[PDB]
Amino acid sequence: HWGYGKHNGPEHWHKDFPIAKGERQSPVDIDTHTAKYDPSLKPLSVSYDQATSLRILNNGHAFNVEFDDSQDKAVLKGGPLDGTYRLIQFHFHWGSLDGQGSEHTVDKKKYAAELHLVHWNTKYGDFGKAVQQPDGLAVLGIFLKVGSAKPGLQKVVDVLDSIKTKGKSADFTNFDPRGLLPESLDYWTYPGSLTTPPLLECVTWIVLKEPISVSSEQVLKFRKLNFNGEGEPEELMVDNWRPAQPLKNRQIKASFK
Ligand SMILES: CCCCCOc1ccc(S(N)(=O)=O)cc1
Ligand code: NA
Ligand code: NA
Ligand SMILES: [Zn+2]
Repeated sequence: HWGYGKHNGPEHWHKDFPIAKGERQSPVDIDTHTAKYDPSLKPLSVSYDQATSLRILNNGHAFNVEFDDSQDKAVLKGGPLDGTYRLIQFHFHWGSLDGQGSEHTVDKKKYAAELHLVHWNTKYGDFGKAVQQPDGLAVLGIFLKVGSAKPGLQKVVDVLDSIKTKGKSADFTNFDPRGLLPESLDYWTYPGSLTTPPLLECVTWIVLKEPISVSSEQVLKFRKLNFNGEGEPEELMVDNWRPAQPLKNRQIKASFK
């Protein structure tokens, strides 16, 4: 099965997922000087006040915080999007060291980690149908740098001990994802893909310019998770990021001048 090791990592994925070499793969490097300000881009509308988190799961690749997406509660609208996208889960990618971990890069800069808030287009009815469409998903990406602690992240950090290994989950209700945002909703946007297998080309990427700060202690706890299941040899869950992919025939557009 695919993973992030030398034997099964990003260089191998194309053998079982040939779209890995497709025309709109993610992540990409964001070249800030050539991303063009688009004054027709609308402000992002993030409506998370009614979000219903349910559970946190170590899936062997990251941890996912899952939401009740059986109704229009937490939704993303506006920005580059047409119509309404429902939040289904968030997760992170991070490094073994503070100098790497993000998937997107900014003028080749790697951040310590990257948060992905995953949403699906309600006009397709379910996430499974949305991932059969080129406009099925919208992922809001937020960079993490190491500095002061992020108070809204600490509830996540403090549950990780209970989901150390692949396949473990824990009840995780009443978590407010508004506590993970930065102040500004300035963003870059481009058409891309899932960054893990199956690498499907369904995503409108919306990457916020402003990183959130997290403390060294917070990200260190991410790095104590395990890729392996219980009873198996311990493999620290670190460096679960895909490198930047060729931009090909795409443009990145900035919401801000
Ligand atoms: C039909 C596949 C469902 C399982 C995979 O779902 C994903 C995978 C990657 C991302 S990401 N890193 O691009 O945000 C978001 C959702
Ligand atoms: Na451009
Ligand atoms: Na419901
Ligand atoms: Zn992701």
